[PDB]
Amino acid sequence: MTEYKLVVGAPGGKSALTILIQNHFVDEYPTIEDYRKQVIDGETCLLDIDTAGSAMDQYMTGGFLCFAINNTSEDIHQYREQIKRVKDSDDVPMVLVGNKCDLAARVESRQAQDLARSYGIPYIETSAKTRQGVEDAFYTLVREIQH
Amino acid sequence: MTEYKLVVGAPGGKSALTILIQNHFVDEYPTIEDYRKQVIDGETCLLDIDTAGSAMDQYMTGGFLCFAINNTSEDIHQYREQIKRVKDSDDVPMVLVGNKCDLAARVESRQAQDLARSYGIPYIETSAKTRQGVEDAFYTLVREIQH
Ligand SMILES: C[C@@H](OP(=O)(O)OP(=O)(O)OP(=O)(O)OC[C@H]1O[C@@H](n2cnc3c(=O)[nH]c(N)nc32)[C@H](O)[C@@H]1O)c1ccccc1[N+](=O)[O-]
Ligand SMILES: C[C@@H](OP(=O)(O)OP(=O)(O)OP(=O)(O)OC[C@H]1O[C@@H](n2cnc3c(=O)[nH]c(N)nc32)[C@H](O)[C@@H]1O)c1ccccc1[N+](=O)[O-]
Ligand SMILES: [Mg+2]
Ligand SMILES: [Mg+2]
Repeated sequence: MTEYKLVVGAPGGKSALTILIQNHFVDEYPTIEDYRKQVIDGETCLLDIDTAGSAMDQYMTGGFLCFAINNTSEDIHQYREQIKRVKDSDDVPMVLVGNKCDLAARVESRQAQDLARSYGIPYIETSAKTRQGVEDAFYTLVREIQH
Repeated sequence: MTEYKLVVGAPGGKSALTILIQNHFVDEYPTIEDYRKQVIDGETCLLDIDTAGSAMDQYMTGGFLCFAINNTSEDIHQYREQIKRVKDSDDVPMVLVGNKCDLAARVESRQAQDLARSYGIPYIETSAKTRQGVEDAFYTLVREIQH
């Protein structure tokens, strides 16, 4: 079976979201080679999923998941350009995820969606406490991988 | 505010899915100009949504939602080509939805995803009884409208 190998960004909830496999919210503190899960729109697939926040180029075999909106975590741009180095390609399947859209004092969503447009990818807001958007990420990245 | 004007296909649950606005399942029998709803990934939008199953060209102002998998409802192809006549365009924001993926004796999902690829759009399976996929449709069509 097809292997949906897809988590990246700055330091500050990349884990929590992936913690889809665990259906529960970590407020706790593992972040290095860290998941597998057995359908999406009726196609039966496995996933290989979490990076921490130099050369470990090594791992980006990869779709990319790639900030949490109370933090103007500029840093996405960086990630995205390091992958265009290794991957060597101006299009690689990918989702811009704004996490922690639950919280009050926050990044106004437009900003992002206009960068999103400027890379030409998904932009999906998301929240591992409330679940709101957890899987919306993952599952639109798969469907990408038309690629 | 931006107006997310998006339901189409053959006769045989286009309504039920739209019935997002009503969060409940119709097994009952209205199908002609039939919804509005006030966020998606943190962008605050309204929707204007249901067609029945000649010239009423009139309505496809439109994103297109466009079969229910126990019915080999061939008919998507037709829809999709009538819109490339009116809309005049080989790319128009759009989601291929396989509805009623709940049911037992069913269209094998691959088939579709390979047509999907062959048009270059989303293909999302979906189910208004179980909710599974209701909003997955709607909300990925919006994000399309990068267009
Ligand atoms: C070491 C490095 O760790 P890191 O691995 O770079 O950090 P992660 O990106 O994995 O982030 P993690 O999933 O550990 O969650 C971080 C914190 O934000 C909270 N959080 C995550 N998602 C949400 C959400 O949607 N809502 C809310 N309200 N909070 C959320 C978590 O519960 C947690 O307290 C790291 C670097 C800098 C700062 C922290 C940090 N860390 O791991 O704590
Ligand atoms: C007149 C024309 O009507 P139509 O408007 O072309 O038909 P719709 O596409 O709007 O279809 P509708 O939403 O009315 O649902 C049709 C039937 O399939 C069921 N259904 C819809 N979604 C699901 C689902 O995900 N799961 C299950 N198990 N069943 C589902 C409904 O509960 C209902 O009994 C029409 C044409 C032909 C046949 C029927 C038909 N009709 O309206 O009944
Ligand atoms: Mg971590
Ligand atoms: Mg109807």
